[PDB]
Amino acid sequence: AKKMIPIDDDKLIMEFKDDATAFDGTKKARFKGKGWLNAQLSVIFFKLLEEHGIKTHFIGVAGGNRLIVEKLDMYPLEVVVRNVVAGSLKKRLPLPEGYELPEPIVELYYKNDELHDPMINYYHAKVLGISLDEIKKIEEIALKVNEILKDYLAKKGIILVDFKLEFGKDKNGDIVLADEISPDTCRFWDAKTKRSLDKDVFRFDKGDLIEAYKEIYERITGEKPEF
Amino acid sequence: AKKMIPIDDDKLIMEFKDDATAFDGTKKARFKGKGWLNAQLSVIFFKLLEEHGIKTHFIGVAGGNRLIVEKLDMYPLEVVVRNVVAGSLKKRLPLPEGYELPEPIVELYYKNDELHDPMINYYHAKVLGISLDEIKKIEEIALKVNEILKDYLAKKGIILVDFKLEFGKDKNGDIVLADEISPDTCRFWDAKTKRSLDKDVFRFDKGDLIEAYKEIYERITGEKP
Ligand SMILES: Nc1ncnc2c1ncn2[C@@H]1O[C@H](COP(=O)(O)OP(=O)(O)O)[C@@H](O)[C@H]1O
Ligand SMILES: Nc1ncnc2c1ncn2[C@@H]1O[C@H](COP(=O)(O)O)[C@@H](O)[C@H]1O
Ligand SMILES: Nc1ncnc2c1ncn2[C@@H]1O[C@H](COP(=O)(O)O)[C@@H](O)[C@H]1O
Ligand SMILES: Nc1ncnc2c1ncn2[C@@H]1O[C@H](COP(=O)(O)O)[C@@H](O)[C@H]1O
Repeated sequence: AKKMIPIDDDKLIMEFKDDATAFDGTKKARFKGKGWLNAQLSVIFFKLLEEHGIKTHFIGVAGGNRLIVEKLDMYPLEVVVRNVVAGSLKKRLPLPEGYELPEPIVELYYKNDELHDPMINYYHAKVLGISLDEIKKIEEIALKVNEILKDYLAKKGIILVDFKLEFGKDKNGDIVLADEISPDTCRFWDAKTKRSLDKDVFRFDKGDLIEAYKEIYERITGEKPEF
Repeated sequence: AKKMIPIDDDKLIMEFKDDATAFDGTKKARFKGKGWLNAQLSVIFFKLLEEHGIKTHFIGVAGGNRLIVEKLDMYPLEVVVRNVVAGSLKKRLPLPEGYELPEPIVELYYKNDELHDPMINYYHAKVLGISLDEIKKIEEIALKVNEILKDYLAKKGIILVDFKLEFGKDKNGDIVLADEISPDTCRFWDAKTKRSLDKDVFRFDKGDLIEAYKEIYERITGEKP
């Protein structure tokens, strides 16, 4: 759903596509305007985080669906933060869908398609060459990011249920937030109705995807989207 | 603005009054219903915090403006948490009123009327007989309390600008949140207009106090007082 176009040693173009994929590509569709929506939401979120002192890969915009981002040496991780029980957490804790967690939960996943992104702990992370000190910094940033996004969205009647982040190292060795932040990579629920406003609408045919993504955008910006 | 009526060794009654005082009692007024509103908001906040595992002195209600609280050995502190630049923080940081802080700020003040509650640090605290370990627990609780109150109020279009907390020790030596939590001890701004919905309305004659306090109550409860 993204194309990464290299510019040079320190920069690249992240291009968002209208393609939607789920269940290892066994389920596919195209949603006109999805890419535009995901790119724009990523811009909103990254700038918001930058305002709070979070270091992100975001440099600028190069078109409706194209972002310019700094090239990073990526950690082979998906860093998942969870505020409300949903998806795979139901397989892990004896709690129902929708349960509000007393504190946010951080899960680490080894980014590996062949092993289907298995969950790992700090010991596994060391074997994969990630020091405990780096892990602690990563989780700390992820939790800060969580609070900013959660609070921002909560004021707009949107529950940040959970989300995945990715991180990399820049030239100076600092840990930098990367990839995307969109309804493709977050679970967003309406505060009142608890309906999904994210990729789960596609994954489980719970409704109209472009409709859901437009809803997020309009609530955040105060404006209907024009792709 | 409160009367503390002792019951026995472990309990007391905190009575909220309609009296309002500012600038060392050089400015005084009475606001019909203020005490009731402060007592009720204190109940709402303490119960909210108790729900999240915060230990508080709140036991129960003994009338519209009377709370039953557990008696504590008080720390001689005001513990102030700040999310948004206002009041005395403007004298300390080169930042305008309304500036949103990247992270919450915790300030300690020594509770002493004659010295007009001066700001202190961890070294001064130790002299006043408060260990660094206690201080760290205090600030940790204060930051937890901040996050719950801020998030709760934000969903209701209210900015938690800053607020004062007080703490004491119970019989078992645990650190327990005490005093009150009300528009007398917090700065609350309307999210859209940024107008004060707290004691600043009285302090600086920015409007109608009872109006501002009723507004807070109605937004929280969904009911007119
Ligand atoms: N649970 C408690 N146990 C003992 N003292 C308390 C408790 N809660 C509050 N206090 C103290 O009771 C007093 C009530 O506040 P207030 O009437 O405004 O007094 P003051 O104006 O001197 O701060 C304060 O001195 C406060 O520190
Ligand atoms: N490979 C991935 N791509 C995009 N988002 C993901 C990925 N893995 C997990 N997430 C997000 O992380 C959260 C938790 O997913 P799950 O573990 O399936 O419950 C959800 O918001 C997902 O959208
Ligand atoms: N700043 C970055 N530098 C280098 N690689 C990145 C950066 N941000 C994201 N990526 C990777 O680019 C790929 C694009 O995601 P996908 O659309 O799943 O192919 C993923 O492998 C990401 O880990
Ligand atoms: N002695 C006090 N009595 C009541 N509230 C206070 C006191 N000191 C500080 N506060 C509260 O803590 C915050 C910071 O106050 P200041 O340092 O006066 O700007 C404000 O919300 C005040 O209402």
